[PDB]
Amino acid sequence: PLVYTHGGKLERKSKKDKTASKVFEEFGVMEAYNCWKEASLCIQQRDKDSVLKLVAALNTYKDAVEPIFDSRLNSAQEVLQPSILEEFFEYLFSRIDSIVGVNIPIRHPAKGYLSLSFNPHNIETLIQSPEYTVRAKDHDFIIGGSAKLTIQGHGGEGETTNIVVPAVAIECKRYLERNMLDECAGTAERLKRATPYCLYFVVAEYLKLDDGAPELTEIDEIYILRHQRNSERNKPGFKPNPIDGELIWDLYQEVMNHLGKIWWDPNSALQRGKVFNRP
Amino acid sequence: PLVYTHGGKLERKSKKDKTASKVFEEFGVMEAYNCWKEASLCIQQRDKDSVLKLVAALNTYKDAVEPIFDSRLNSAQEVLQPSILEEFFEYLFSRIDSIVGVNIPIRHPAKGYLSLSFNPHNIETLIQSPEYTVRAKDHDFIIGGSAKLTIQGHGGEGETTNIVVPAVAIECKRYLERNMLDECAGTAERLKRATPYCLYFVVAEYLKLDDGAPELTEIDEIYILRHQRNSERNKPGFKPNPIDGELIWDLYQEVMNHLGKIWWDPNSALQRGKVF
Repeated sequence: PLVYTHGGKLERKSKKDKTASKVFEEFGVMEAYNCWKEASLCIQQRDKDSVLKLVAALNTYKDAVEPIFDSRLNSAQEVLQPSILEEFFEYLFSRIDSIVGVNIPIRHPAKGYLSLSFNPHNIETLIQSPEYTVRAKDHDFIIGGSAKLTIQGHGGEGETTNIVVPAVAIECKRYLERNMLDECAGTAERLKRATPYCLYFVVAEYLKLDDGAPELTEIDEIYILRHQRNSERNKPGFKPNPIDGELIWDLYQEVMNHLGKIWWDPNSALQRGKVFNRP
Repeated sequence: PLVYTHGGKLERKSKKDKTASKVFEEFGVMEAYNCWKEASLCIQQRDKDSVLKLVAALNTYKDAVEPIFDSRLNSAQEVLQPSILEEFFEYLFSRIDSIVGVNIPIRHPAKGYLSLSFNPHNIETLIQSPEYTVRAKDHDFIIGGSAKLTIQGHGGEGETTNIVVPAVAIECKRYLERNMLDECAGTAERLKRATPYCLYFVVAEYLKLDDGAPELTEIDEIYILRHQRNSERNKPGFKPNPIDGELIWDLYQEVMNHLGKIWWDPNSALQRGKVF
């Protein structure tokens, strides 16, 4: 198995909560899930209809399962539903190796690198082997690479830390309220300092944002997948929109573009006379 | 109305340095300059060919005087040479009032607002009349507005400061090296915090190649006008490329769009959503 973020939380949640285990048994969550997974992995191409099909299965599984997580559970809006989308992105980008050339080690939730700072214990350790911190940051989904960072002082053979250098990072939220969109603006800033070529998206199903006023962030795209407000979800009669396959198709197109580009290329700068060729 | 930055630095430099004054007359800098100016003001339209024409005059004037500035002048890349493009932008945007609807006060070099912090002398002045500082930053060229900022205490008239709130800010550099592109990243960050809707450009003639991946954190566009490297200028065979009128045409098009757009809209920014 590649990653399967959702599937694993299913098995972990049922391995720690026996209540939940029976709920998953009784309402056939596990069959629903396996079905979703099977449906998704067999989609081999990535033309628009291919992608639309994945979204189709996504909608189905969410329709089949989310109501159980809402009414039959207790704590399922923390790391049980936010993972359906995480795993979805795993499927969406399962077949990119063959298409972008190389074998990308990271296409799951991951801590994306931000900073390296030095916190030596004392003058001796400073000289001999300075203690350091790498600050990273949880993202719901990262396409990127794994690196080893080592610091050696006079003595040691160096403390090593494993780090993740992201090329795309995606936040995945059921609904996007202002509190969260501030976090995301905030880490976009940091993220762009650390990894200037990391594309950064926030993706939500609903937008729970009070009309307020517009925000210049360093986020490359926000996506509200169901085109709806959150005011609508807990009122008279249900009726949620499907997750819009169009948006996912777009998001896919932009990421693949990104992984296609040489990101510095001064030669093409000089050639054109612009560093930021936006057509 | 119409500011003339280069002309004035010519005028300043010569009242100051009398050696340079003689150099200016001997090599006919003054005639060259006003010719450049004359040529430029009489182009009134702003279609693509119009703009190309201005660039033509630009290239000529640069060709006519830059050599003098290099050879015959002590120190000239400080402001003398950079001011040419500054003034050029003055000509390029001289007819925007009639095109954008409003009478824009500022289209010259200017200090663009950045921050307000409070540094009161003591507890009394804190209450009574707090002392403050406005931090602004020199830009090569700004389209924007003037504003007056007043702070009033408990009892008093309030200290006023004049400030400039830019809509477009353009840096103008002959050549762009890593060291400078960091400065520009650095002030872009500040600038975007202070004035989120201010477009921010760097415009250069030559750009250094091998130097290292730079920080272009929040610069809206860089322009290398001559498409060349900055290491070909002091080699056996000169051969500098003309400033590319295509690029200037672009830059013009981007700025005019910017000034045409509604920027901030407090209560009609829901549809925006997830397009663009």
